[PDB]
Amino acid sequence: TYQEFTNIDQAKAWGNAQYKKYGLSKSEKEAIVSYTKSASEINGKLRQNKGVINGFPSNLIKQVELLDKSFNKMKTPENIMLFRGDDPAYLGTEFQNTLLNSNGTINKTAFEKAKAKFLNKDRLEYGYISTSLMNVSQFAGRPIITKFKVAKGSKAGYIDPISAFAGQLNMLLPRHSTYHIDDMRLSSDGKQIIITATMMGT
Ligand SMILES: NC(=O)c1ccc[n+]([C@@H]2O[C@H](COP(=O)([O-])OP(=O)(O)OC[C@H]3O[C@@H](n4cnc5c(N)ncnc54)[C@H](O)[C@@H]3O)[C@@H](O)[C@H]2O)c1
Repeated sequence: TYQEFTNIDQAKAWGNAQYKKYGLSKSEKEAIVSYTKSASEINGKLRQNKGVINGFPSNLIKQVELLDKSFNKMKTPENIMLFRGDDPAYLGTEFQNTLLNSNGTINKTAFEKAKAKFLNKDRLEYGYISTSLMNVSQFAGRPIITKFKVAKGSKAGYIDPISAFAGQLNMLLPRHSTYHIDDMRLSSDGKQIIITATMMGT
């Protein structure tokens, strides 16, 4: 199965053990601390351009190339579960202002439709994907939590040390990854959607 971390201290210690062996260059370091400052713009942008880079500003082509190069030194030694909060727009423009009932919970119709659109499908992401070793308090409050199951040996780095705001168990997966949506259910208390997905690599 997949190591789901449950203790904040073994998680931070396990990240630390991984980070010390990376042997990253100082320019790859600068490129990451950058990435965590303006993550959404960069993904926001890469989405609209369907991953093709050849024609961007020089600042970004040198940045994105370095980010992709980092992942040669950053690999997980075991199957691992990573987490992520998301807002409604993540499901599509038709879910942006329909997904939440006024009382803060999920609309039962909106969820069924989303369930149908996405259950048992693959999904391709052009942005990098930012995740966390546990369901940290910074993002656990968004209406959509995703658990990713990530196979031993995959590209995945603990970039918490070189991140703008640290102590948030920050992991990064590479751009242009693909994943398959296994489950989509409502939480116990009805205010969330818990999605479960397997990283198909890429
Ligand atoms: N959200 C998390 O689980 C998480 C985990 C660890 C670190 N971080 C940190 O937070 C910052 C990045 O947060 P982020 O992950 O929200 O940025 P993001 O680039 O992944 O997405 C930005 C916003 O757009 C939405 N979105 C994602 N895909 C979309 C799509 N295809 N169409 C329309 N909207 C879409 C997301 O729900 C999010 O609200 C960085 O500082 C990063 O280090 C976030």
